[PDB]
Amino acid sequence: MEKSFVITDPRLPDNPIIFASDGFLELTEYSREEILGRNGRFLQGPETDQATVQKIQDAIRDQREITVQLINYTKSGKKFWNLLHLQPMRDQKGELQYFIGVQLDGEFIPNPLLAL
Ligand SMILES: Cc1cc2nc3c(=O)[nH]c(=O)nc-3n(C[C@H](O)[C@H](O)[C@H](O)CO)c2cc1C
Ligand SMILES: [Cl-]
Ligand SMILES: [Co+2]
Repeated sequence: MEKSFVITDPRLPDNPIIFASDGFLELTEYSREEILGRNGRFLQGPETDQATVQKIQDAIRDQREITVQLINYTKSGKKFWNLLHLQPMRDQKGELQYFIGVQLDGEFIPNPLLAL
């Protein structure tokens, strides 16, 4: 699939998605029009590890890059492992301008090891 990413605007409330790639639409099965403005946690669901969610929240607060692997759900309810790479983007004035999150679909780290 084409590269899956979203870009959010941290200068607006709770990191709304302002751009979603064609690859993100294809991975997640959502249309662009129905994604724009939402927070990326819409992909989460029952099996998502809340301890991983909290690591993400802390990295965003700290404006630090992080990679986590977590369960996400397509629009039709199919589970997938998402290796999510979140990166703050600063402008030439040193000010936070975006976050970008790149999603790779796969159980890269086996769940029994992820859990240790
Ligand atoms: C740019 C960006 C992309 C994100 N992409 C995802 C994602 O693909 N899946 C997910 O479960 N959370 C994602 N999140 C995390 C989610 O939006 C939220 O920050 C955490 O769930 C903590 O509330 C993303 C966050 C940002 C800022
Ligand atoms: Cl957050
Ligand atoms: Co591909």
